[PDB]
Amino acid sequence: HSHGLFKKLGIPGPTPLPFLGNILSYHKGFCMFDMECHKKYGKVWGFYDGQQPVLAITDPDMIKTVLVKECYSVFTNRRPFGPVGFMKSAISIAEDEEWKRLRSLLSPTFTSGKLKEMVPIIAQYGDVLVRNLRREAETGKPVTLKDVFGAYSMDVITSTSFGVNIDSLNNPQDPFVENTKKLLDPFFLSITVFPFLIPILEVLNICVFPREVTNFLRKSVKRMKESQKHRVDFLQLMIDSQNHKALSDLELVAQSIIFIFAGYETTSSVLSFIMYELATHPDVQQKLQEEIDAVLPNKAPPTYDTVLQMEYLDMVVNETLRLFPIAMRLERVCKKDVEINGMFIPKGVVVMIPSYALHRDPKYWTEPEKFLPERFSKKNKDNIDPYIYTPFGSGPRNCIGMRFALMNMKLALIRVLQNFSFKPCKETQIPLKLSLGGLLQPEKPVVLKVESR
Amino acid sequence: HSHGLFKKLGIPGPTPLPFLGNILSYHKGFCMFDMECHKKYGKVWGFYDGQQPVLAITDPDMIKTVLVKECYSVFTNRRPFGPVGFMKSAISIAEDEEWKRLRSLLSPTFTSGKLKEMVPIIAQYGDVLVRNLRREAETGKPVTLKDVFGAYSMDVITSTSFGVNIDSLNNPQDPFVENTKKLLDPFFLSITVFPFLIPILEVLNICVFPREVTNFLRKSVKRMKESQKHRVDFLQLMIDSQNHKALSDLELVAQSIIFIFAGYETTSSVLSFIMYELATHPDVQQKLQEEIDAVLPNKAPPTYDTVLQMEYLDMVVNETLRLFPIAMRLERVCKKDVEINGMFIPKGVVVMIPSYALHRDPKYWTEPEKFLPERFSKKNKDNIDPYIYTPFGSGPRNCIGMRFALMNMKLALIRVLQNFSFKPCKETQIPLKLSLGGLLQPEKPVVLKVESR
Ligand SMILES: C[C@]12CC[C@H]3[C@@H]([C@H](C/C=C\C[C@@H]4CC5=CC(=O)CC[C@]5(C)[C@H]5CC[C@]6(C)[C@@H](O)CC[C@H]6[C@H]45)CC4=CC(=O)CC[C@@]43C)[C@@H]1CC[C@@H]2O
Ligand SMILES: C[C@]12CC[C@H]3[C@@H]([C@H](C/C=C\C[C@@H]4CC5=CC(=O)CC[C@]5(C)[C@H]5CC[C@]6(C)[C@@H](O)CC[C@H]6[C@H]45)CC4=CC(=O)CC[C@@]43C)[C@@H]1CC[C@@H]2O
Ligand code: HEM
Ligand code: HEM
Repeated sequence: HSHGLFKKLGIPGPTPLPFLGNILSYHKGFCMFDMECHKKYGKVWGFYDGQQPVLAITDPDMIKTVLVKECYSVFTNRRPFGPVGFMKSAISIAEDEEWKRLRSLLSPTFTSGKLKEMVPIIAQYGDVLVRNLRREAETGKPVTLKDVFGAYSMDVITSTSFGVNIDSLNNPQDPFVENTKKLLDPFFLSITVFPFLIPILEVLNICVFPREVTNFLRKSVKRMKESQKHRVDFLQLMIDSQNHKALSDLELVAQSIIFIFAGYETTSSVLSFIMYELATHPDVQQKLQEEIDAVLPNKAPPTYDTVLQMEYLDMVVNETLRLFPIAMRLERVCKKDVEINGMFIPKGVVVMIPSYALHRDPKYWTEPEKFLPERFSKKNKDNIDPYIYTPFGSGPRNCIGMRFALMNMKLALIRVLQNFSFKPCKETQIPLKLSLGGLLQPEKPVVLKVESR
Repeated sequence: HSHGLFKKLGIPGPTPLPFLGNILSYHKGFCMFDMECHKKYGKVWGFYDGQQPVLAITDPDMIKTVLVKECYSVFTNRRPFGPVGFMKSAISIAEDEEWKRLRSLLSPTFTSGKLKEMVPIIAQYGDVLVRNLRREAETGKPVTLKDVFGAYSMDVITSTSFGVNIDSLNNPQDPFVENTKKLLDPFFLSITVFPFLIPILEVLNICVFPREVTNFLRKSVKRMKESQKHRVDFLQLMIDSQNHKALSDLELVAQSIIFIFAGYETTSSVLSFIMYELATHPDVQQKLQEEIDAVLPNKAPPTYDTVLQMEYLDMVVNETLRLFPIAMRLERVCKKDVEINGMFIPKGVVVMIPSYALHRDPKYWTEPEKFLPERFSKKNKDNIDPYIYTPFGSGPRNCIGMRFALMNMKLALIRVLQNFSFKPCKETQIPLKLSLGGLLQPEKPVVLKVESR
């Protein structure tokens, strides 16, 4: 019973209940609990996720030492997570010399050279979504964004794997779309109060990934493994290293699964938050629709170079990620006893960075609740501390697919705004009350109208 | 998660926390939590010991139906308790047709005829304690009551087994006194919030009775089993039925162990509460010392008949048990769906009777906090509801050794008050603040002076 660790180091925090800790404070979500703890205890505080002590830091120098400086030596892995089954070899779940091995073997797959060659591949499903998006513009019915974007994000992330060319929104039955789309609840709440039951669930072969499909995705990838014109994509640029070194056949499959759990919901959710802001702020939607027509006249198809050229588009993507950081938190496990930026961090304490709260702190942001894309203009690019705004993390273990996610979301935003306009509807929850659950989602699916240009 | 069972039946109670329930309210002990719930919700209320719902009843008709009337059909066993190892065959822990079997096979061992023949046996250790009690009367030092009474209660309960004749207070080293005297804490608090971990502890052969001595007490009883003048005692009157019917060799050993865990601390603790009241109320000690000298002149040795003759002695024993009911609670497990005295009791709910709170309810008792032995005079014997004052329980599953415990405690009180007087000391906690733990004990051991007559 080590619930007195934060009163021992003189670090303030809410009163933890026995065994439970401060998990009852999650009744308002992580975000509201992070904002209240920030406006109460200040720069550094602590709490307990059961018996797990979590130290929160908000100083830019302290965040840099944890994320960048002493990352390899001290803060290398995130908090343990189980049960995983055979999926502990995933890079986002791997630890130590297995992770840095996997990090290097998968780093060249996210190179701008490899990314410029993926432009014609993922540009073939933007017009696919436009065809499916025109279906509901003439119907006159409001459109759920997570369903149209989810199909596009699926057809993009699958074509970058090997890949497969499906029309997910028009084909909701092939044995590869529904098989995949199975991607603070009664289960995850118990494994935090009872982390000692995790080794039990592993010997029972129970996993958070239902292994009714993973073994399919094993021998469907083993079928698509080996059994001209084979070009840039994830599985190919991972199979070249298949023939510290080499990637097991099962390890490479785990990295293919983690990329789908990586790109699918994260791309579609952020795209949903972007179209909500463009609807609730039609002035931003018009100024963006004019920079697209300027860089790309005549509804020209976008290229790799023309996307980096649009600056007001990157300002819209960055300002939406500030209001809706889908990561919410950034966590690192303290390996040994260190003293960073003044204070001493004991061994085994999870260091957490409240990304959602810092993105709405009035000390760094003017009108925090407002959606002001001008916050990221070249006139204002420098008034932003890089260690306060981290929607993709920072340091050696940041988002490995940041350049892919930004290019994939922007390419969809361009060809969608080239043909469609967005004016809010009645069912539109305004202001959008965020999901009080355990992941940054809309409480009710973002349902908006869709019109044609 | 069935924490909404009491709001479902319209039964009031404190708000239960998830998984924990109302166990945090035990921070003031069971008694203070029972008194507060009685003066708040009234006749019937409920709470949760983790996921276990507990319905408390206080109506005399409702208590009679649970304890007496529908006892065999519905309320037969107490709440499950583990881990026990081989000790689940104990009568206090046995259930159903195994208990009623064990209840009948052990009932004749507590017969008044068998009890009158135990008078000369246990009267040989009263003078043993007087010899050891005189040692500290001349020393001039205060005496801890639980140590002198504990040795007497040990020398009595062991001589009634087979038995063994030791001088426990003067011989604290023989391989039978210290071997036995091993008789809301970090362990029991966890098995109430985690009752699902009890089957785990059983397959590991872990037991609440440390089996470093139980197997000794197995083959030390197996040694004393079979390997003229053999007369009335527990093991002999249980070995006659050894040669539904018959008592396994291991079952009979379990009943011998449960009797030591039955008589030892219960007899010594109540005897400690009695001498505290006689000290804090010297007027009661004088009137009792005069009835003993009247029934037993010349310091005559007590007999079976002369103990039942002393009425003011039984009034002192009964009034002390009211202020200090060592059982505190009486619990029964509901077997099926029944509707007793109006309300419907669902299957699986533990029915609890707050014995401590009812013994201090001003609705039945005048000056509840006062020690008034005249409450049990023949002039006042009838103003007491028999289902409100139950220090030995009531019904088919009440205290099987009530007649033995009353006779054993009174015989000690007689020959002690015949030779010694008691005047309180400085270290004497006045008023005696009861132990806030998980069993009715003194917070600090009752340390009083001892003088000779
Ligand atoms: C950006 C990212 C999604 C968000 C992830 C981030 C990466 C994930 C960390 C552990 C993986 C665990 C298994 C997993 C695999 C997947 O691939 C789908 C999502 C899940 C199920 C995770 C979902 C959140 C869980 C349940 C946490 O509560 C503890 C355990 C986490 C799950 C680091 C992380 C740490 C945080 O603390 C906030 C959320 C983020 C930022 C993902 C890497 C690519 C993916 O796009
Ligand atoms: C009067 C009695 C002592 C008091 C007992 C009563 C009889 C015991 C019930 C279950 C036995 C469990 C194993 C046990 C064996 C022993 O023999 C020593 C004490 C222990 C360790 C018990 C101690 C209290 C425990 C830990 C409870 O918290 C749940 C589990 C109980 C233990 C019924 C009971 C029910 C109550 O709810 C209040 C207390 C009482 C009245 C005893 C029968 C003889 C003995 O003299
Ligand atoms: C809007 C889209 C995305 C956002 C906002 C995002 C953000 C993040 C963040 C905040 C982290 C954690 C950084 C840290 O802990 O310091 C992360 C890690 C990671 N991301 Fe993303 N991501 C996105 C899309 C993607 C995509 C498209 C992929 C893969 C195709 C991907 C794969 C990963 C992986 C594998 C990790 C873990 C890397 C490691 O642990 O070494 N993410 N991402
Ligand atoms: C001051 C002394 C004692 C008191 C106040 C006392 C009180 C009690 C109480 C209240 C119960 C539970 C009744 C119920 O649940 O309805 C009980 C049960 C029991 N007592 Fe005692 N007791 C005492 C001494 C003894 C002694 C000396 C023995 C044995 C030698 C003993 C053996 C038992 C057993 C075996 C049970 C359980 C019976 C069953 O479950 O069927 N007790 N007692």
